[PDB]
Amino acid sequence: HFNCLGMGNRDFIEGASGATWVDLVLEGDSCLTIMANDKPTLDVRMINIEASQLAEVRSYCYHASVTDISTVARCPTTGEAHNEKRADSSYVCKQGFTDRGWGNGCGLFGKGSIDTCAKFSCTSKAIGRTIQPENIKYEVGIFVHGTTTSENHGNYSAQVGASQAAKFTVTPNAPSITLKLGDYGEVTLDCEPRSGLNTEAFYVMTVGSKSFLVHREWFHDLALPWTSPSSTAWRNRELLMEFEGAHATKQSVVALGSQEGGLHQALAGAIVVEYSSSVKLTSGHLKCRLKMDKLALKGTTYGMCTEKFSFAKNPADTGHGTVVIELSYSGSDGSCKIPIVSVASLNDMTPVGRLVTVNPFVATSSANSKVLVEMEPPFGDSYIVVGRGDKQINHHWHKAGS
Repeated sequence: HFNCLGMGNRDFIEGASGATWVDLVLEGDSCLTIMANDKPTLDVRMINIEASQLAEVRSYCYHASVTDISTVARCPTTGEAHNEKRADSSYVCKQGFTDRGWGNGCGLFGKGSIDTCAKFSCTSKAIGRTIQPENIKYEVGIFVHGTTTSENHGNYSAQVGASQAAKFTVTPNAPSITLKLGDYGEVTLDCEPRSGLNTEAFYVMTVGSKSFLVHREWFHDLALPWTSPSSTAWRNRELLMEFEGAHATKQSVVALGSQEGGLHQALAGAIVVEYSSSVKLTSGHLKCRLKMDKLALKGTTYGMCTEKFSFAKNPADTGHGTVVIELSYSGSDGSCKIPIVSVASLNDMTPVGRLVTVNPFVATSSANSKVLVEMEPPFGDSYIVVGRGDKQINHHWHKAGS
């Protein structure tokens, strides 16, 4: 998806009268149509963002498993108990004391030392990763509103074969690019990619099948056990475990409940990203300058088409205050310019609309060729009028207000 027709989110920019630069902000779910006097109309849209080489930072356990409990006890005054599970890193251990006497195995009375261990296993974890900024790629599409049909308007191969479209990537290393556009000229797009998706504010956090963009702030004060690529064991395991009251030589150890639910109140509540060895997202923005001084019109030279047109597709509402039609030209004198205006009444044929497809034309000498035309009609009732004199055709159009 590289141009605007059919997109549900669309914005219209009026380039200044005679300006050589145009500032843009490309919304990742949107499309810009830029119009300016004496210039062909352009669509530009941010297609997606891409980051490839993600480093790992830290993982959090939100559901722990407590298994294989064991206690070593000692009689009062005989020293500190040492449980040998302390030589095993997957065990968490805590010292303690219990009441001891003749009734539970000791010859003296008083506090006897105990050492209780339990195995800590992680059952499900949220793993966070980092994007280095040198590895973000913005995919951007550009389209110039030349001759198109209903079928090929969104076909990328057709439009790039007619030199009317380009997909290109901008990176922090290559923030500018010039593309040629056939006899329409060229445009240069100068972007700001490191200040588009600020990779220093965020982590990518994979939870099960999905991943998210999370504030590093929130990711750091997660009161959960954690690991990192180089660490030997889970750390701070104890905030998912309860050492229960010790009695003689026994002590119970349980895990707390899963925090899986409590992790989904956050991330509600966060930007989803597609993750498959490389992270893809369409949400986001890119700030660009578009240079248009070497962009010029093609057409103007040509004569007007002489023969009758017909409506190959009746006008349809595009959803953004414009209507799109497809014409069929019965004539053979192409290449010729299409006579198409928007009039408010058929007796007062003063033009009142405005063409989005500026300078629409039939490119070929073949008869019954099809041309698509996008127009911005005035509010209320109007007519789309194609052709002159007895070759003329019209279609009523209504554009509602509210």
